[PDB]
Amino acid sequence: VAVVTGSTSGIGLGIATALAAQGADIVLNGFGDAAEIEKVRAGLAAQHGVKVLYDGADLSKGEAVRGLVDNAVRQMGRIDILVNNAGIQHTALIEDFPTEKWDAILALNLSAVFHGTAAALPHMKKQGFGRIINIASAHGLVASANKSAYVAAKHGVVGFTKVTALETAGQGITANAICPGWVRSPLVEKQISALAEKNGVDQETAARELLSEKQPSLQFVTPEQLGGTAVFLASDAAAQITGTTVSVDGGWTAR
Amino acid sequence: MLKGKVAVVTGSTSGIGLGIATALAAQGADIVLNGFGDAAEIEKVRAGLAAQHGVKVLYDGADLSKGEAVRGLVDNAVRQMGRIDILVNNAGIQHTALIEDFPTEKWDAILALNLSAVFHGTAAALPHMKKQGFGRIINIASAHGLVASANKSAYVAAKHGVVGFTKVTALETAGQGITANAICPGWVRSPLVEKQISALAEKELLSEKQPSLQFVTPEQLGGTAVFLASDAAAQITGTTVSVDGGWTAR
Amino acid sequence: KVAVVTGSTSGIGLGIATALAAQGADIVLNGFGLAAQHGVKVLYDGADLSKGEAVRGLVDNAVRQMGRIDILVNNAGIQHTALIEDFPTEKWDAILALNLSAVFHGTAAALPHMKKQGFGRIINIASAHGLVASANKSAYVAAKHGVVGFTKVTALETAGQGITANAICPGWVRSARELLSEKQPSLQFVTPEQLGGTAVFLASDAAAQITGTTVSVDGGWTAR
Amino acid sequence: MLKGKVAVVTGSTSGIGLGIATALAAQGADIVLNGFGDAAEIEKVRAGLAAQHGVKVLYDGADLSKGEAVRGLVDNAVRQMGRIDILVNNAGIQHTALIEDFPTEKWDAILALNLSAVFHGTAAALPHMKKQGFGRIINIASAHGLVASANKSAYVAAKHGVVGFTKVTALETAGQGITANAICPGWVRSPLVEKQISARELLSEKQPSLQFVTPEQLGGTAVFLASDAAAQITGTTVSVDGGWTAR
Ligand SMILES: NC(=O)c1ccc[n+]([C@@H]2O[C@H](COP(=O)([O-])OP(=O)(O)OC[C@H]3O[C@@H](n4cnc5c(N)ncnc54)[C@H](O)[C@@H]3O)[C@@H](O)[C@H]2O)c1
Ligand SMILES: NC(=O)c1ccc[n+]([C@@H]2O[C@H](COP(=O)([O-])OP(=O)(O)OC[C@H]3O[C@@H](n4cnc5c(N)ncnc54)[C@H](O)[C@@H]3O)[C@@H](O)[C@H]2O)c1
Ligand SMILES: NC(=O)c1ccc[n+]([C@@H]2O[C@H](COP(=O)([O-])OP(=O)(O)OC[C@H]3O[C@@H](n4cnc5c(N)ncnc54)[C@H](O)[C@@H]3O)[C@@H](O)[C@H]2O)c1
Ligand SMILES: [Mg+2]
Ligand SMILES: [Mg+2]
Repeated sequence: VAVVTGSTSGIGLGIATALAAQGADIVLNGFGDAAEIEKVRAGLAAQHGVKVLYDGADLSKGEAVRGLVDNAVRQMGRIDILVNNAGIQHTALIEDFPTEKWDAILALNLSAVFHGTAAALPHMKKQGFGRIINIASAHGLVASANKSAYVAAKHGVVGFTKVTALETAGQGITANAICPGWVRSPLVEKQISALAEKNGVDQETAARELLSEKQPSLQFVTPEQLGGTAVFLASDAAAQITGTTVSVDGGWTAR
Repeated sequence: MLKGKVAVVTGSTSGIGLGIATALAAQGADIVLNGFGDAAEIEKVRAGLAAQHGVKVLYDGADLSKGEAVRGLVDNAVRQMGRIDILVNNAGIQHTALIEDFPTEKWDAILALNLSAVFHGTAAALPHMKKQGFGRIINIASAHGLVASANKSAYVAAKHGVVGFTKVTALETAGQGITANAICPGWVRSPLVEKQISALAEKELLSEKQPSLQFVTPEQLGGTAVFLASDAAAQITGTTVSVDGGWTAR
Repeated sequence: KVAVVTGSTSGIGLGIATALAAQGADIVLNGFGLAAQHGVKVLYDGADLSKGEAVRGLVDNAVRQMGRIDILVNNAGIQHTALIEDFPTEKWDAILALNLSAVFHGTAAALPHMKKQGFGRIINIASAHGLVASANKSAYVAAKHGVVGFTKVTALETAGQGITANAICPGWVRSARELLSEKQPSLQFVTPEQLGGTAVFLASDAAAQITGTTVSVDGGWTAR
Repeated sequence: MLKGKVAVVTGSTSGIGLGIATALAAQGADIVLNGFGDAAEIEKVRAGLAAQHGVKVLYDGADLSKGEAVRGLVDNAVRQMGRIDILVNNAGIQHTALIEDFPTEKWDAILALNLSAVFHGTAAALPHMKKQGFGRIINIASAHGLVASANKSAYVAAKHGVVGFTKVTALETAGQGITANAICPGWVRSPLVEKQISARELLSEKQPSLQFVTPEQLGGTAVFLASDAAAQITGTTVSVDGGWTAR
């Protein structure tokens, strides 16, 4: 049983899918269109021989996050994997950064990770097994201007991830944080557009520029690729891979 | 020297912050103190530094857990001192427990002061520093902003958050005469640590984290802050300066 | 696929050689049964990598005997403990010769073909000592940090050409529990198998965009 | 200040090294310069620093590409100046080229100077510093000791090794009144970079501040590291890169 937050879109959907395909029962979560979401839940459950549940908890609130985990154990019988992926973005200079936006990014991008982890650990320890996979970002290791809340939160996730690993040292549980580079999800398309209109160029020229500025390989990372990474971390080969970061950024953090 | 400059140091009524405010005052910087404790002892410290170093020293008891109070502290510093060259975001609290036993109220509190206050203070200071063409933002993080320790999930997450926030601050101000850096201390024997010293007694703990087996002093951190505030550090920005007796090398 | 695991005669290199076998890759052993147990062309080249010529050779020696080169695993390396002042200049150059220079030679001989093919997976076996240090191991830690940095440059030089380069930084393996207690929080050694799977994973097409980085398999070593 | 202390600065006949030796001299420390160049030009610099700062200044043209010469520089320093409090391993060289087009000659050269010299120089100084109860090894690494660039494999490789070596040096000396740290600078407009400028937009790619780092600033940094306020700063890197590594 694997619970993946914000798994109704982009990266989360990729990791949810890739885990289903490994025989794990999935608990979807996130927003968007209800009809399309049910179509995703049913599809995955019938495309792979596994139980797929949907819990639309709003992770911007601790209780709701812990609630998602307790109810996930109550309806699935157990929780093996917790992929804390749900996240949002907002760009502006520090002095123009709305407090409300700062609060929202910290509550979802960082605090949800704490609440989910805190509710999951008790079940994982008692069962002698556990896999906590936090979706941080290259921005959990380096920074970019105008993304203070995001960079702070992502760095927070990396830090919290390490603590989780140390508290669970050898108990059959491991906590890690994938740190993706650009992934052309809706979260990045909004920026591509912003860049496209900023320099009066077309949607595809801005995409290439935004990509070359940070990504050496000049190629976007994929949810499927990220799913493959999440699956590996879930594997037995990664039994001793804990409290670390795994960068899938095509050279972003190398230079 | 820092004559003619104004430094605001949060949580400077004691510990690390007091050593930093003192070191800066000894360089001729005007100072704005902040923090809690005994009001009489705070006034003695405030008047004492002003007299000993011949600088102007004000006190502002803003409760840093409140965003608007943090921004108010910076703005009133500018209104009363005339400018703000150095912002030292040092105030912070701790709490130990397993992630599962970690009180939510404790999580929110650590984050609000240890991380959010750095944001609020920095946001308030930036506009003034950009206009001034000069600026030095010094965030007191910790070795825990680079590595972790069990039972300190909130603290480590916040500290790491500060490190990241510092890098973003540096990038948004790069080339404008402003730098942003995070000093990351190792063990420093102050009230925040003597409390953990006594705790372990009911059950020389440097061997664990600090390879040199020596404590870092408020004075040494004050000297590091004075260095980052100097002109030789004009191109030192968006980075961490570890003062941890080897903590992070191994 | 064709993978050249150096120092794969024993320990970690063996584990990596083994795992790449199970995935259907033609192993090109090295160092000082599997061909049948896995159904692959397993060769042996005892070329001593402590010589840039031997290394640059061991590579091309596979481009002709295997006809192809897809995966290069620079694993071979030695260790010597001694204070910096008491550290033999002989050993220093030895540790740097193999542990670091061999990677640059092997990599220098591999890239030309990988770029031609349009596919490559350079996997260097560094160490936690490529990110952190320990007293009395100045040559190892230095070389390892060196590998780490070299790995990053190899990645930037091959970014977007279908070739990646990463560094696995293993923690305590087995080639006592008080030794673990001090560096490994999990208190459980890392196995060549796990390293094999990791190397396997890094070779996966899922790690296509994973380049110029390090994968710490240390049971928590670097986390604290 | 640094009155009574002796500081050896490798490759200090010009550029960064000279700026560091000059800042240390200004604090009152006796200086041992090292490097190549014109005999009269070097003497002018040597005699000038000594006269201007009121300290003793020796010049040793030892070739640091040789392990014994490097160790000889240090012993000669202790022989002439009577002690060694500060060692700044700064001499270095550069060569750009693809890993495949990279001359093995250049690879081993860059490694012996940029990396082995730090080792040799440090081994020679430690016995003296441990006996003294005080020491400061200041290695001049680079932003490339933490991150990398294309076509500088040997350079990046060497710098990272220095960074790692610095950490071991610190652990092996922890608590003995000795610290070892590595300054990692970004672009400094000197010959090492002027040869690449030919081969305000060169900064634009790596240095956010769009301003070069100066030898004076690196010297001020070496001075801070040698001060007592830095007694507990050891085994770490100090980046002076205008934001290079922040992003
Ligand atoms: N796209 C990138 O370039 C990229 C790469 C590095 C890391 N990241 C991280 O990847 C993760 C996934 O983002 P993505 O790029 O797939 O974006 P996305 O918008 O496509 O997906 C975000 C998901 O979060 C869910 N979500 C938002 N608010 C929520 C709330 N309050 N409660 C519950 N669910 C909520 C959404 O419904 C959605 O399914 C985020 O944590 C993001 O910061 C993004
Ligand atoms: N003590 C150590 O060993 C150590 C290790 C490295 C990093 N740190 C960091 O150093 C900083 C200083 O801590 P310290 O060790 O001097 O502890 P301390 O408790 O002695 O000092 C904390 C200061 O914060 C002020 N403060 C607390 N809450 C406040 C609020 N809401 N509003 C305004 N002021 C408030 C206090 O009045 C006090 O002056 C903290 O950010 C801490 O996390 C400390
Ligand atoms: N300038 C930069 O942009 C930059 C970037 C960060 C790091 N670095 C590092 O700074 C240090 C100094 O570089 P610089 O820019 O001042 O260059 P430089 O060439 O101006 O100075 C190098 C000095 O080293 C001496 N030297 C060269 N080979 C020697 C040998 N074999 N033995 C003894 N001395 C020798 C020279 O005589 C010269 O005085 C190097 O270690 C370099 O890697 C420089
Ligand atoms: Mg460590
Ligand atoms: Mg970088």
